[PDB]
Amino acid sequence: ATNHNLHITEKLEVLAKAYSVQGDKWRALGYAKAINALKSFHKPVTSYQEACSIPGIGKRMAEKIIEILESGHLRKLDHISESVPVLELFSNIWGAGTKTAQMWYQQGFRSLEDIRSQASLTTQQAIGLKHYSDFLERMPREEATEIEQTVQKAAQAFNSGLLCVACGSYRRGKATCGDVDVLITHPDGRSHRGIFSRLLDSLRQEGFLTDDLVKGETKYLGVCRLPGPGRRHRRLDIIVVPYSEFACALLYFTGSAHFNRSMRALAKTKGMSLSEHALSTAVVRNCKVGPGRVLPTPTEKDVFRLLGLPYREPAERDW
DNA sequence: CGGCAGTACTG
DNA sequence: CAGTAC
DNA sequence: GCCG
Ligand code: NA
Repeated sequence: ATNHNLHITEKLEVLAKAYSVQGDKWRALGYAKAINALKSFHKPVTSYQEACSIPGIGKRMAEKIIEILESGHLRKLDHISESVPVLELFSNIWGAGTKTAQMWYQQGFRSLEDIRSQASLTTQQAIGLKHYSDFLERMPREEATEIEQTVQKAAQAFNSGLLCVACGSYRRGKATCGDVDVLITHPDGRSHRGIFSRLLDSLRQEGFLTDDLVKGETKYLGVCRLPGPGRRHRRLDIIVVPYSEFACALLYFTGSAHFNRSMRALAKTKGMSLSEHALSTAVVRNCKVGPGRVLPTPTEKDVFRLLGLPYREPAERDW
């Protein structure tokens, strides 16, 4: 359960991160998968041929693994553009991605203070910038509990039947959480409809929601802060789903993102697709001309079973 | 080589 | 539509 | 980046 390849994964991560901020999204993904594969390997990798037998690791990656193995270093790291750390700075701003980080850099911006004054910001980015440090800190698991509970108590005041579950890294049992995701549904047919808009206004007037980032029909991305002195602003999502979708949503929003991805790819090998909504039979084509059949999945286990896969609890889904 | 998810909001 | 994030 |  321990990473026997740490000195190697560290160097790789620096390189992946650089590709990521530069917007080389797919090469960065390739790196991420190789890195997870290395973290879970039963022992320190000791040969180029052993590295190649690992799924997610190919010639080029093995090459870099062995260089670090035998050198201690990765020459490539020495040739990353000086731009990278500023690109990373700017793209740590919620709502700012690689294109915006890049644009700002091309304009000569170099610090958050520059961005704050001299730069043009979307409404989302401004909320991101002003909560920049708060949003970078992981919060104690117990603060995730308070936040989730604040939502649940305000939710159940409208309909005591509503189920609220905190997902993401919280559900996966982490001691600290980067954000909170509160999934809400109702066991009955569908008493989840109608109360969303009212819950948010309640939480807002109450003082809990400080800023809105995205107001969707059934998904809310925003910012909360618990009552009291010295509280930090925390990133918060609320999703409302019909009961039929509870299992898939629970799975998706629990993630992790890497796990979700691997689950989609498996589903694909079995002629299926997996989304936050459903495990479904393949779609009708030409192109793309109709939905697949939805496969009933009351529980997460159902989803794993239908993919011919043993159930893995939330704590075992880092990837 | 192409796919690596599909969508949902904001502007 | 481009960009961003779930 | 990797994989079929
Ligand atoms: Na960001």
